[PDB]
Amino acid sequence: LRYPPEMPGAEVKVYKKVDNVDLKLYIYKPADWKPADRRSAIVFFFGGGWQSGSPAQFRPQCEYFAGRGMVAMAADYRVGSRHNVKVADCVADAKSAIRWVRQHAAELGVDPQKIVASGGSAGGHLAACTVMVPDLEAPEEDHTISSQANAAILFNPVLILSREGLKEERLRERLGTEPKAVSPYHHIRAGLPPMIIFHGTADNTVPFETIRLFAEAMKKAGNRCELVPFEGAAHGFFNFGRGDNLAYQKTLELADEFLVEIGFLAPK
Repeated sequence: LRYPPEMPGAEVKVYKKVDNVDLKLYIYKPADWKPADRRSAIVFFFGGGWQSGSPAQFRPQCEYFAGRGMVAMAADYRVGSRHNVKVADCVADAKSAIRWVRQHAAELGVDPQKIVASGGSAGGHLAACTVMVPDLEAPEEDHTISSQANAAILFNPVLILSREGLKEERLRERLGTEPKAVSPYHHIRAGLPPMIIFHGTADNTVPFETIRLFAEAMKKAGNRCELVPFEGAAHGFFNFGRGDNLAYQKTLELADEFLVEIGFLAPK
């Protein structure tokens, strides 16, 4: 991956101006697109530990889902190696992206109620923050337009950020807030949007146990929260180019059937 990314064929829209930085959405429209459609949308957040990464990471997935009838985009967001930000600022950026898409749903040809948030690792964390973590919103935006996504597709996300529980200072200094405030696990509750999670059993960056604990506690609250374990796979397994795209093709396959499952996508 490179940054700045190369995104051929994508339409470029600035969704947020902050610190004189113009944060961009790379939008991939389907074939039979008109401003009057009400298609589902998916917004991808790249990974890279809230410090690096590139919107090009999920460009392959955008092209796939746009070919399947969605308005697919990859969001840029501020990161530590480029901008003076902490994790809490990254969350505000991800929320701005969802709010912007909903605010512009009419011109995007999008159903404001079928907006999916998605991401890998740190960007999987952000996507989950847009469905279940409160506040951390850009203070000058219209809070009467909801920043909450309607579904989430998570690729080995980080879901537990605070040790407030059973079983360090470097982390608290890159968070920009109390650890619980940026931790999806400590905001599990009933009535949350549906979601599907792809995680590796041998993940040594984000332990699989932290995700299975999240998913179980999410089911006892009545939410749709499906784990798809990938046996022996490690952090990053899903990415286009890993092995020979067996995980990439299967994650796309199980994500497609999940969007059909909740009604955001039409059968083939």
